[PDB]
Amino acid sequence: MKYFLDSAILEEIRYAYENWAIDGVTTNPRHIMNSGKPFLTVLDEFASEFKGVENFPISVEINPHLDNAKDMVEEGTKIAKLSSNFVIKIPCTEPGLIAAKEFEKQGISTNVTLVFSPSQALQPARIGAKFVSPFVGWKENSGDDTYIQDIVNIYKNYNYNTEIIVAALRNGKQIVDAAKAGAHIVTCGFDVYKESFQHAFTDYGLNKFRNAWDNTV
Amino acid sequence: MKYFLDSAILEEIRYAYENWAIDGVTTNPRHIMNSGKPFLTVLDEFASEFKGVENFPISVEINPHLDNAKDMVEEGTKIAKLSSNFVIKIPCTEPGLIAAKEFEKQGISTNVTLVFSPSQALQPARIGAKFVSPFVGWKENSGDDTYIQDIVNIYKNYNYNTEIIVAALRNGKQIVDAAKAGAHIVTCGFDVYKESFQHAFTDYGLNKFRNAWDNTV
Amino acid sequence: MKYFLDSAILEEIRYAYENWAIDGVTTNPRHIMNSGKPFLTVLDEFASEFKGVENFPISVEINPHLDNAKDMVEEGTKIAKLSSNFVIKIPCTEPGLIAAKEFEKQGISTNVTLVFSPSQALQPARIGAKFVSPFVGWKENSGDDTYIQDIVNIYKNYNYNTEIIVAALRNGKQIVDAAKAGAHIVTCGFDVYKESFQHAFTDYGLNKFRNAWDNTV
Amino acid sequence: MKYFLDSAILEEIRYAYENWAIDGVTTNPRHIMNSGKPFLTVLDEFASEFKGVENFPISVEINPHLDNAKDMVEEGTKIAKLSSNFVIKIPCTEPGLIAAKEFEKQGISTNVTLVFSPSQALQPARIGAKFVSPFVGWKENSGDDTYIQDIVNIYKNYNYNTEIIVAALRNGKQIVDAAKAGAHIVTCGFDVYKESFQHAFTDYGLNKFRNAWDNTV
Amino acid sequence: MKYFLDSAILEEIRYAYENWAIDGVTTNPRHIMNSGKPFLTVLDEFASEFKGVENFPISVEINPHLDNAKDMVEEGTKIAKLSSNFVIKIPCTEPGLIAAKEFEKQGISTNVTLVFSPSQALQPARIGAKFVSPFVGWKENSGDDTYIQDIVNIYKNYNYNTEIIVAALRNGKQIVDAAKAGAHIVTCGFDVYKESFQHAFTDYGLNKFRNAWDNTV
Amino acid sequence: MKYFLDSAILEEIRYAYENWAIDGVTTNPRHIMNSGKPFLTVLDEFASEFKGVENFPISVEINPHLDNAKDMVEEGTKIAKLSSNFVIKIPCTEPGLIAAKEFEKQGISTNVTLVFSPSQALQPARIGAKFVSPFVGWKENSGDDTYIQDIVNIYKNYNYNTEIIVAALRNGKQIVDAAKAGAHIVTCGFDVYKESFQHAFTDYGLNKFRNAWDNTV
Amino acid sequence: MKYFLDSAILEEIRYAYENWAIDGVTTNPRHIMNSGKPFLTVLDEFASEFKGVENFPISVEINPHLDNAKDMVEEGTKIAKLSSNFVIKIPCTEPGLIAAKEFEKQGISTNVTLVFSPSQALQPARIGAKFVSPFVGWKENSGDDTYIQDIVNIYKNYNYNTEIIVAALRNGKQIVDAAKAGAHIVTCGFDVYKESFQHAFTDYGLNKFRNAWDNTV
Amino acid sequence: MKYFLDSAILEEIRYAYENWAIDGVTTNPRHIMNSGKPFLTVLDEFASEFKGVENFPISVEINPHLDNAKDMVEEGTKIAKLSSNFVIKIPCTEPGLIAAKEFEKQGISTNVTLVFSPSQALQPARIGAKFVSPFVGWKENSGDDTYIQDIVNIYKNYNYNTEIIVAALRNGKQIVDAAKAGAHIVTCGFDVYKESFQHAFTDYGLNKFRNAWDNTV
Ligand SMILES: *[C@H](CO)[C@H](O)[C@H](O)[C@@H](O)CS(=O)(=O)O
Ligand SMILES: *[C@H](CO)[C@H](O)[C@H](O)[C@@H](O)CS(=O)(=O)O
Ligand SMILES: *[C@H](CO)[C@H](O)[C@H](O)[C@@H](O)CS(=O)(=O)O
Ligand SMILES: *[C@H](CO)[C@H](O)[C@H](O)[C@@H](O)CS(=O)(=O)O
Ligand SMILES: *[C@H](CO)[C@H](O)[C@H](O)[C@@H](O)CS(=O)(=O)O
Ligand SMILES: *[C@H](CO)[C@H](O)[C@H](O)[C@@H](O)CS(=O)(=O)O
Ligand SMILES: *[C@H](CO)[C@H](O)[C@H](O)[C@@H](O)CS(=O)(=O)O
Ligand SMILES: *[C@H](CO)[C@H](O)[C@H](O)[C@@H](O)CS(=O)(=O)O
Repeated sequence: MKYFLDSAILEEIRYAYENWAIDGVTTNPRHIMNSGKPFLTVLDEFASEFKGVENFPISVEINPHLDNAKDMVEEGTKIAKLSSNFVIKIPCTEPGLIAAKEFEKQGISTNVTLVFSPSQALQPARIGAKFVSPFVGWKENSGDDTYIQDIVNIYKNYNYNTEIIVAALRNGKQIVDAAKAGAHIVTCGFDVYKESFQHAFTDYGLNKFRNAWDNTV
Repeated sequence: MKYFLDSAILEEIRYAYENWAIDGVTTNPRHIMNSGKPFLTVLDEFASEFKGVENFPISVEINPHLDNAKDMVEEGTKIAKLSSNFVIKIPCTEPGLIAAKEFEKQGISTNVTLVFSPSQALQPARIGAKFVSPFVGWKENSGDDTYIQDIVNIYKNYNYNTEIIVAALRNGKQIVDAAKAGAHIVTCGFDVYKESFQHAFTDYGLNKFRNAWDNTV
Repeated sequence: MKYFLDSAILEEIRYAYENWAIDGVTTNPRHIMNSGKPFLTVLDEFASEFKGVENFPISVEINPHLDNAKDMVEEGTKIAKLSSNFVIKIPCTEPGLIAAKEFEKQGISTNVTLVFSPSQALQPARIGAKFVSPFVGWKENSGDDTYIQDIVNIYKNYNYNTEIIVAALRNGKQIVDAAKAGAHIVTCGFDVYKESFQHAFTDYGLNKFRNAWDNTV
Repeated sequence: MKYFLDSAILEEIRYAYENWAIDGVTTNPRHIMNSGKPFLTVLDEFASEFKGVENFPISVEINPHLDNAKDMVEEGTKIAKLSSNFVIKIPCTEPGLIAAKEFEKQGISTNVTLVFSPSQALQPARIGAKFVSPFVGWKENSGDDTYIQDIVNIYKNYNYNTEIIVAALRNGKQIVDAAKAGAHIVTCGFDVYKESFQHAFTDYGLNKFRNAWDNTV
Repeated sequence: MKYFLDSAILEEIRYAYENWAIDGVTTNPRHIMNSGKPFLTVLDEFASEFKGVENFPISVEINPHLDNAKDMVEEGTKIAKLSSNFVIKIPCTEPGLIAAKEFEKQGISTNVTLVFSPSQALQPARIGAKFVSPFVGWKENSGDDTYIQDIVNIYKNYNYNTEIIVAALRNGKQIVDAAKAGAHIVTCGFDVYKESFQHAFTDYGLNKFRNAWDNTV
Repeated sequence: MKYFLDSAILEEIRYAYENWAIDGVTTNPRHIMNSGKPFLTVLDEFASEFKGVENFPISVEINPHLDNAKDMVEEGTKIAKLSSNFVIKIPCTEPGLIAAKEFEKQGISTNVTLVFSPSQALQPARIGAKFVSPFVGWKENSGDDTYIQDIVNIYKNYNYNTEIIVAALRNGKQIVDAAKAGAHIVTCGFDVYKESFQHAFTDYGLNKFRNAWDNTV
Repeated sequence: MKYFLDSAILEEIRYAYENWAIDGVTTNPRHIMNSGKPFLTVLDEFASEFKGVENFPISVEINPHLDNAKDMVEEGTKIAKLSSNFVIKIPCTEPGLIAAKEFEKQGISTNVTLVFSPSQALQPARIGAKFVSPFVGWKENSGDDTYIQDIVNIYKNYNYNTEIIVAALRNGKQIVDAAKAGAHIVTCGFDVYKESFQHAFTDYGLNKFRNAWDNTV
Repeated sequence: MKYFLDSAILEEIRYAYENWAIDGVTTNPRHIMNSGKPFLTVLDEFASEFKGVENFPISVEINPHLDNAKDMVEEGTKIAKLSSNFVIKIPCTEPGLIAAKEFEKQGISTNVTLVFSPSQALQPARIGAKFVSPFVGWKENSGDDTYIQDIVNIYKNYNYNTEIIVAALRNGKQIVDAAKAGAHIVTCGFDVYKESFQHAFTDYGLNKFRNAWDNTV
């Protein structure tokens, strides 16, 4: 079970890597905007921070305005040449799935993102995408239930190597739901991971055990 | 999981093969009528388009007026001699199942089509048919629920090699249903496959990510 | 169980009313475009065709470009003054739900349309909308399963009078699904209703009964 | 729970009425052919046999070649004028459902027969048909499972008065299935009803009780 | 919930009536054989023991060799004239169900016994039998599962007044199964009822409570 | 999945073997009576018809009046010496199970027939019977549900080699039920197998495809 | 699946071994009391009857008054020295489980009996008991449902070698329940096994087949 | 299935090890307080009692006031140097999970305790903790249901080596629940284990068997 940090802040990426053993980092144009640093700067820092680190995937989304699979393959080839840890994140669109098939044929790892149905997840798997990111939070915010188990079951039934990254996770119960389904990776913000490791009953027992220790020689 | 294009139009067969990685093509007398070209012409084009292509099955239905298993075996032998990619499509009738058994004994791949029950699907499997096409859409149009899981389970329980091609699919949710069942192949029209790759929430997120990219250096 | 004809063609509305006993008619900007007649013309014809007919709701969508609840209430008040059978169809948006609450307070029947979740369906019910149209087909085309039972159950549990019109229906099995859920109305095109009344086994039995009648004095 | 005798033989109709308390009789063009008597003769006998008997419905199918709802309404009006116990049986076709609506409007009881889906059963219910006959045996002979519970549930959910007559029953377990569903009537041949009343364990116990009676004063 | 004593011994019938509040008594030719007294003697004793007792049904089976419904109605009329508490027990056979219908029409209460299927139970209910006795033990002895819930559900769905007497019960868990189903009456031997009222954990607690009482003033 | 023809008519056994690929033939004293030929004659014909054919089991029931396991072993040894394809069919009785154990010890294949419970099926499996025939139709005719899955599951859980032959099958849906359970063989009459291969929707599609072929060059 | 005869009568042990292929014999102080012979006599007979027979376990319970694990190990060592087929049966008590652990360490096979919960069954399995006998009948007589599946599942999940002997079985349906659960052995009285092999429908079919044989040359 | 004694009393640890075959011992600051001996004394006794014993884990919780992962690693390193059987028990806190990762990297076995959710259990598993103790009793005392199966399933799905120790167990039914889930170890007090081995029906049968033994030679 892999825990990828959904963050573009290197103070949180450094902490989670040294204390929580994160297995990777996913970013989106909104996480880079909230970074406050320019996109190319965030990339240079991520490339140096994990220069030697192997098996540490760093998903980086290309220009979201790209509408042609040829323009996406040219932009994502440049970003991928900046670090061997970088995985080009492409939206699940006609030209994104065409661009993700060309990328995977050239050996550039791709993360087909913005997948909201098991039918949108199967094509990324048929073209050999390294990762497929099915989003949960967004659909829930609009009163929809969250097809995650279907994707895991389909991927397994047809022996697909594509690794599922359940995204838009907002609480540790949604981490439990992804783990109970059999999802390969779960991407979450730093605070979702911290709170998931904490429980009120752990503080209750700690107080009961701290009272006992004191009433003991 | 194989995606066969249920079309007799070579502009859609060429596109789907180069961009969607279709694994085969299924046709019926109605798809050839809608082609606007004569049957033998459509066949010559399909034979040349995929002359060398291997592992690209092209299901072609014989004369639907054929009532004798001897007349079907003579007509389907001629069609099969036109290309090594051609798979003779035979209706699930007494003389069709007798003709499909003789064909399979002579090494001519057969696709027993128009199967609407798991009892009609088991005989094609007992005679070594290469493919069995259980239809879904038709029964649904007449208010019937769609036995697909039963066929998959029976085929698996008795280790049958016949590959199930769920046919008459009209939406990507019916593609999800076939994949969740464990069907080997799903045959669908070009537009059913395009829409199955698209979602409104992908366009919503794309707009949110395009706004962020713009408010970023 | 009400069967509303999802059509803007008066040859199909007249036939379905005299032969199928349709209980109402729903239209959308795309059905009026396919009519080939101007919007106001379609309305004048519908107003005269059912001038006296009572209990025959005719859902008519207002300008889809309207972005303010004040502009929607002014446009839908004018359309509603054209016939007592007309029910203003408003999209499930912030300004649509604000405009549907003002309309319902003035006694103008409203059909809150484009609802794709049970959370989007509950607010229309809390403001006293006459109808709420949850769409099925669209979500299915994008590989999503179709929350219809949840809306029926919620509406029932909280004794809401809003009538549910399952929309975007494409086959008679989806009519069976809405009826099995307990939906009040189902809106479908003329051809979806015709095919739903037909079955191959009815033609099989008819042939067996026609052979018997002939072999009988 | 009503038990209608699916027979055109008056020796079996007379016996079942006096010993099994049958509540009605259903006939089809094939049962009249097997009678060996002309159709009008069978009708005259049925009309006299139950001249006074009230609440004894006798379903009689009109010419199966009738293709127009006007020709069906003229033929079924004549048959209905032969006895007040006669219920015109009409096939679930476009012109049959149009003819069944006109018949029911004139007060002639109709039994919409050859219904093989819950979508084909709902229209007969919307037009006020007295009876709707969903067939089971035929679909089973072709390897299909038998939607009967759906029709019962739909009819109940929407408070329909149409009475469901499960037809083509071949064994007492299928009578148990219809009764467990809540079907109003079950139509079966004389032999299906006799065997349904018998069990091997009743003959076993009878032998054990006959041995005890003998070893007792 | 009624508890009928399945016994022909008046020492056990007297005890169960005064201490367990039995609501009735069922007997079969084998229980009368095991009585050791002649049939007519057992009847005279039962008639006097409960001469005035009202609402105390005493099921008495007629000659098990009777093969004609006319001979059964003559024999059961004589037995029924011996006491107003006597209920003629008739086997679920063609002539038994014909004889049970004639008996019920003359106002003689009948208990259609030896019923081993829900199809054999429905006819007794359609003819107004006072009681129907579905047997459990026999089928279980031959490795069959015991349709009891189906009969209860059918009887309830069709508002039948016939009271179900689950028979051949051998343990209190089978009494629990009949009560959980909703059966009206359960007939069991004296020892099945005694053991059903006892539990090892009641003797365990009694010992714990007897030790406490002793260690208390 | 094996399809054995439950017939004693060699015109139907020859056809089913050459066109349907039947894997064996089962017969009972009633099938031989309906043959119209003497028992020994039917056997001589079956022995010559399949003289060389290997792996073609021909189940033949011994004298049904045999009451001793010694008399059954002497009669079934004689019948088994008439052909190597013959499998002695013995009833599931005390002396039948004793005779089936002696037969199996001498290397004579036995088919323990007339099994109506999973407890009656387990003993045949413990003594190494080659086949066990659980009957379905009979129990259904008496309103009983049909323990078939239990036998399949028990046989599998305890790794038994005995092959289950679901018998008394009357429709292709009961063939689907046996295949869904995992039964090894299904024995059915010639007409049950023919109708199981046919569907009304296959004739509907055939007509739609025959109309298209005609409106095509 | 092993069938052990729960009897201390050697006429029934000899018959069941030669005709039913019993795999072992279980006895309790009550079965030896009902034998009418002294305990040591029953043991001498059982030791000689199966002197050479290998793999024929003969469970023999030690003095039920033994309260110390040391006294049980001394008494059960003596009984075990009388025959290599003897398996010391010890009650599931504190001193019984302590005595069963010492016995199993010395290589004396033990059958921890009187187990009525899955928690009482797990300890016998943790100490390497050869057999654990969970009782069913007793709990049922006191209206309790019968944890048997839990023990089978626990034993399997933790790869325990202890073989489960479902005891206190009273009918063949309880044999079916133990086999459906996956129990290793089932111990039952001679009559429970005989009746489990018999069915009324086997006698019905036998009569139908005996009538056919007679009406045949 | 391992049974660890949740006790700090060496009279109960010695007994359970020699008679119940306990596989380990877990202690908490409250068990050491109830010991009445100083913490270091309890440790010295446990270290000598099991000096040579291998594979006998002795979980010992560090100072519950420790708030830094550096202070926990220094205190738990000292305790671990006292015996090779000692396993440092650390609370599931941010600094506890950081301290448990450092400990496991240095080869010191750790038992991450006070886990009350499957999200708090997954991180201990990702850092290679030897044991994870999910608590049940506490949550139940506050009216919460007890996620134990989820942890077992997650651990299994992702092939984690961490062994689950279900803690705060209060009865043998909660031992059955942990065993039915597939938990590796269950830690319980001495009295929970004794009562789990006892049943009232074992004392009932013992009395029935003691009466029989007496009425026997
Ligand atoms: C990439 C998917 O692999 C992104 O990081 C994703 O957008 C979302 O996970 C998060 S959020 O909605 O922006 O919070
Ligand atoms: C062949 C089956 O393998 C055909 O292509 C099939 O008819 C249907 O898939 C499609 S449709 O109803 O004609 O659309
Ligand atoms: C109104 C809803 O009440 C409309 O008629 C609706 O848009 C859809 O039902 C149909 S479609 O997708 O345009 O076919
Ligand atoms: C009328 C329906 O109400 C008929 O009697 C019906 O056809 C079938 O019930 C019977 S069969 O297939 O002809 O046996
Ligand atoms: C009457 C049914 O109402 C009888 O008493 C019945 O036979 C059985 O209940 C009992 S037994 O098998 O004879 O024990
Ligand atoms: C043998 C079983 O293996 C027989 O052929 C069997 O009796 C039945 O299958 C058929 S029927 O009831 O006689 O139709
Ligand atoms: C031994 C268990 O392995 C005995 O034989 C057991 O007591 C019971 O099986 C039977 S009964 O209750 O005494 O009938
Ligand atoms: C250690 C967990 O592995 C402890 O022994 C634990 O606290 C609890 O099991 C018990 S109690 O609540 O203190 O009884």
